[PDB]
Amino acid sequence: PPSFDVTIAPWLIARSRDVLAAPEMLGLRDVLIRSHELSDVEIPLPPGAAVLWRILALITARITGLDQPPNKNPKRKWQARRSQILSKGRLDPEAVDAYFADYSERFDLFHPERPWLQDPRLREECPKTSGVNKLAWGRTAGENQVWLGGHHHDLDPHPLDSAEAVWHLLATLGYGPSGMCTARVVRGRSERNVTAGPLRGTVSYHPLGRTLFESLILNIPYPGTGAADLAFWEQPELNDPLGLPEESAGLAGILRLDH
RNA sequence: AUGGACCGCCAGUGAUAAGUGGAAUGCCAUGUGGGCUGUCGAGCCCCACGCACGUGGGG
Repeated sequence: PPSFDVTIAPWLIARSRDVLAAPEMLGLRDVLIRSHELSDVEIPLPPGAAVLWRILALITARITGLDQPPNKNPKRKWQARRSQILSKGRLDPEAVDAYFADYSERFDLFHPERPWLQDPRLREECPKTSGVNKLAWGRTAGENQVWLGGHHHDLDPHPLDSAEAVWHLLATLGYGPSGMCTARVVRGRSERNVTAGPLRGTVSYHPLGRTLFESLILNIPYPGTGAADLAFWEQPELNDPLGLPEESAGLAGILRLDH
């Protein structure tokens, strides 16, 4: 069976502190563990990186951010723990595996159920596949002309590398076109219309440092005190199309990652 | 065979109609161009003649 894991499979290009020659691609778990070692991890698509730094800020960061500044001058104490871990200069791998451990079997995007940032049921109710060309950026869609980025005629399209596929999926989850995508029925409801992505047409500002760990630490908005939150992949069960997108005072609702 | 290769910004259009630059006005007043002065022997060749002093013909 096909399987890919963000934690173990290599997709994230990584640059080391030394030499600055031959960046190697690594998984998400490895980057997390070897963070002080690497200066940065890079994605060729700025949309892909714009959502990427958002999700990476919810993993390493969440564990370090703690999701809980109650009493004690909240802002002051989070900045105190912040100074404490910033002083350590690194994250203990055992707390990473523990986080990964909670949902270790839930990451491999190609999951039959619970695929990464995806809806698995979707396959059954949509008659026409959008196609890779409609998903991937710089790639021509059905109505798009054949002039740029290699010519894709939408007949025998060359498949995206799985690592490549991951970058695109993440971008479309951030930036995404609005109106007239392919309709899927849900108990009688068919509406090809689609609204735009949450950050669409914007510049995301991520502070950097000398090493990875620094940036990841300095990348988390301070979560105000509020309801405990979780991510789309931290959701216990699927949302369903109908109904209200519930609010989320937690930072996962402030990383625009609740839904 | 280079964020490249292939690749039109493009189809249309009066700036028009009207109009004295016009009225007046001396560049005026003065001045030698002067002295000197007669127009009176190489020249390259051919030929003819010669009293070899020199004559003439032709180019």
